[PDB]
Amino acid sequence: SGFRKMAFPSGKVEGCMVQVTCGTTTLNGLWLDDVVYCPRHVICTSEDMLNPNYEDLLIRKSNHNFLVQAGNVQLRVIGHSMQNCVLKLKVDTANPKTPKYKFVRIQPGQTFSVLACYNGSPSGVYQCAMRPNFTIKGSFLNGSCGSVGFNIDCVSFCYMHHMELGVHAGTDLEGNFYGPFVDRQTAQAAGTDTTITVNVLAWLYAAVINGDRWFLNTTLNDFNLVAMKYNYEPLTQDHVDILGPLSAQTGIAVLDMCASLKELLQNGMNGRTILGSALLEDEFTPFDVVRQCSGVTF
Amino acid sequence: SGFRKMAFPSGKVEGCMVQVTCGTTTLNGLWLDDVVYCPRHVICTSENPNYEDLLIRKSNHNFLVQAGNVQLRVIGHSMQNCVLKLKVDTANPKTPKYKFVRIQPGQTFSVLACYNGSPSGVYQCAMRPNFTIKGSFLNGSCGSVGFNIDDCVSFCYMHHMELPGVHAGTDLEGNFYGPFVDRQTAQAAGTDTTITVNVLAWLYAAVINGDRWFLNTNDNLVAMKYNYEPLDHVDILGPLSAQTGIVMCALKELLQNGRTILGSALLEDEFTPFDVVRQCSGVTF
Ligand SMILES: *C(=O)c1ncc(Br)cc1OCc1cc(Br)ccc1Cl
Ligand SMILES: *C(=O)c1ncc(Br)cc1OCc1cc(Br)ccc1Cl
Repeated sequence: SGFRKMAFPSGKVEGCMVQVTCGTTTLNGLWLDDVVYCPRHVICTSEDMLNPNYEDLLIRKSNHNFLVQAGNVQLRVIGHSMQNCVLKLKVDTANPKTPKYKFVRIQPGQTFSVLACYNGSPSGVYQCAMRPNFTIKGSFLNGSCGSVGFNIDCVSFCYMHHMELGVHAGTDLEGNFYGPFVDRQTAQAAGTDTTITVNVLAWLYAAVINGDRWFLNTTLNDFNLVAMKYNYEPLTQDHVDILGPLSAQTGIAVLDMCASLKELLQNGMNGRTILGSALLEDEFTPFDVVRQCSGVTF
Repeated sequence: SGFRKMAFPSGKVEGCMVQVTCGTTTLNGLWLDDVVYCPRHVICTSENPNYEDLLIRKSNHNFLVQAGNVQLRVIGHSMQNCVLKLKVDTANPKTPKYKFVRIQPGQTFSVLACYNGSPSGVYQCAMRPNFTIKGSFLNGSCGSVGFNIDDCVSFCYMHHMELPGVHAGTDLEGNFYGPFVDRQTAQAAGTDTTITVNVLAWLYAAVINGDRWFLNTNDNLVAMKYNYEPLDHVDILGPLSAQTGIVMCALKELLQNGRTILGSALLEDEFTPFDVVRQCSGVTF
């Protein structure tokens, strides 16, 4: 019973979070095996961030300029290299707490948990979606850079935080930004954002599963005309296929739930609520809904 | 910036979760030092328990405790209120510094939702004024715990039962929160009001993050009509008043008139003043 925005348990990620200092600049880094990953802007001074020349700033750095602490212990750095927008510090000890892990680039509309960190120490954990425009609506203060996002006994790291634009932007663990962003203190346009349609649909399924059925009353090509109108992502057959399991478990056909949603979009909610929300929620994937509704564990 | 319902990091609790089996009943237990804690209804079959009689028919070896692959050896069992305490022959080497704490209504904690001794997820809950919680709890989640962290984990909640709707449980001494008992009967939770001091803390969080529009001066008279907990609550809200230069209750206009605040089309009451400050200033653990 109940339905909650639920983060993954964070223990395996917590044992990977270290502090990285370079100059006055300090942020979080991710220690897996003998490599520490962090945003390359750890090397920028106050004046550098407006237009940093990362190649030329890194040239002025030596291994011993990088202070890496994993708790009270200090790691010694035996090599440094830049891969796109992430710095990779080789250190002489492999992390004993390294989990089984992969590095993944998620697709827009996919969700992950963020372990917000400061000075290499965890502060909290929360579930996020990658917006269609490759920003994320998170909770990130000064110093949170290098906090990571992930999905789970194997941790798939998908996101490292790099900058607050009120929305947030960063990279995969190969240092490639999500979206058009660059790592410089400039104004940068995020796209026109849209609602993640397949996720709203999944969340309506969760609603029906938990007893909220008041909204239950089209064609794919026709629903998409409505979706386009309300700045919703178009629905593809791939999305319909991924909604399969929930359609079977609940016994409502996906194009039927789509007619329900069209009505919600064209008519609003009349001050009613769905799963305790007065807006349509789009930060649950069809996997998340299934995960939670069936209690899968890690 | 930004503002999210944030759960505490769960690692220190994950190392404490175990599977407890009695008969053909399995749920979650909490292994700290040489003691495993779980709901005493682990000893109940499917067929109004007399727990003392049921426990009397149970011996130490009828309780199977697993920590991952390791199986612990029970060497003692007492019942304190509604918790079973199984003394095991092994202290948990992953026991964190910890306290047992009984929270007050309107306070918040993190739930590490678990099935068969294994972590499913973590989320932030508020103890509702009527001593239920609105969580996400399936059959099997019993024994999952609620907690706050300060290197010290304060356990405040053990899950005992899904009501028709919401959730109920105990403190780690086995005393239920609220008027509930560990029996499968219809049990009423009283009317549940809104946590006024929490909604105010959330409005400060909103102002800190730039949501300004809702700013427009006993007159509690309105709170009573809209079923809000009566507004000492000012003293707790002090530091937010000092940070923003704003005690705001004139929320009155919100209640009577009804756009979004911090991305919600509802007034939110599951952030305590402490939560807002922790989050808006980067408290770590
Ligand atoms: C970002 O989270 C962050 N935290 C701490 C510190 Br010392 C710096 C930092 O980044 C600042 C930043 C990065 C970028 Br790519 C663009 C603008 C800014 Cl202000
Ligand atoms: C509750 O979360 C739970 N999970 C798994 C199992 Br095997 C049993 C269980 O409790 C069932 C229960 C407890 C109570 Br105090 C009242 C009614 C019910 Cl159904």
